[PDB]
Amino acid sequence: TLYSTGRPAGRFTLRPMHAALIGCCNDQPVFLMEFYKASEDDIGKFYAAQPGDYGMHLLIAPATHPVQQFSWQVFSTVIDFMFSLPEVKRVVVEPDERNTKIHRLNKRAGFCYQHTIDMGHKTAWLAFCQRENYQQALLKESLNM
Amino acid sequence: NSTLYSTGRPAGRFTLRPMHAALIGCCNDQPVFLMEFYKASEDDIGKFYAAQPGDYGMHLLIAPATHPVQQFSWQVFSTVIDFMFSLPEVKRVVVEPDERNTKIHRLNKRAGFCYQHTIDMGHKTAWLAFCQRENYQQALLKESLN
Repeated sequence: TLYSTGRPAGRFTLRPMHAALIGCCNDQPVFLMEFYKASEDDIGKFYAAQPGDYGMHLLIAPATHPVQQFSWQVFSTVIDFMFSLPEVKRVVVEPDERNTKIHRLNKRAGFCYQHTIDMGHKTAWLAFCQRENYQQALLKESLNM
Repeated sequence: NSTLYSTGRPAGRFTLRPMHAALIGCCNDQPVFLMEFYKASEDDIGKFYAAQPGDYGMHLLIAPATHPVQQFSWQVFSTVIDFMFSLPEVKRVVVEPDERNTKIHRLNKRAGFCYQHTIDMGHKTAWLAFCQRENYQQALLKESLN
């Protein structure tokens, strides 16, 4: 197990299925995360991918036990992990423009949306996050407004 | 089906089912606490004050934390109180904590319990303390703010 932290729902951890990580709450698996370097992935074809650019895909299993704010706790765990690695300079994501739930999460974490791209299988938004705006969003979250 | 009460909290879905005088408490279908639930008039406590019609008390025991979860005691405690106040026969909650049990006193106070006086019950020195809906509801408003 690579990483752990505490949230309201319980203790979140990450263990390798490094490029595909299983995520658990209280030792129960509840999400999959794919973790890639931007340079070597499809997304690297649509912009000038830099050294330090990493992306992620995230899948959250359906909720038998429906727990408030669970998506935000997963998402923020994932980002906190990526930013715990000093080689990760910037997080790049390519959410499908229709996937409204992931855009809410992205924006809450300080992601900046650049422009849409057509990747053939989907139209995506290209969006970035660095530590500065992420840490500021964490401060927003702790101020409870 | 055997569930008498359920409510949602940050840690998950909380439920109560019979083990009604002994109830088991679960979070996301995992048992995590025992509550004994008695009418004050008929209990050892009734011998130390003028127990009224409407007076109910209880005892709460919380299992060891396999996974420690933020604010869990308060979510359990508060579920227990919300449950007691969901019963229209319960006019007043009466508690008799040991004067040394500092953890339960924080919980009681945070839910708007008013401490009356100490009582030597033989096996312990306890505080007698009451809660009615008015001050509990106000404590719930406090929690929902910050």
